[PDB]
Order: sequence, then C-alpha cells, then structure tokens
Amino acid sequence: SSDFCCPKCQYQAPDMDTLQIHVMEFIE
Ligand SMILES: [Zn+2]
Repeated sequence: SSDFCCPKCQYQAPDMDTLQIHVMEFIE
C-alpha cells in the first residue's frame, strides 16, 4: 500500500505523518 489506513476508520492517508495528524495520537 502506498498509503496508511486508519485502524479506526476506512480513511487512508497518503503519508504516515498525515495519518498521525488524522488520528492525533490515541487512547492506547
Ligand atoms: Zn481515524
């Protein structure tokens, strides 16, 4: 995969930093 999918959503981010901004850390 040329993307990083959010394990909480069906949303996939083109970059891992973008995904990190999407999730904005976790409760885990
Ligand atoms: Zn998410």
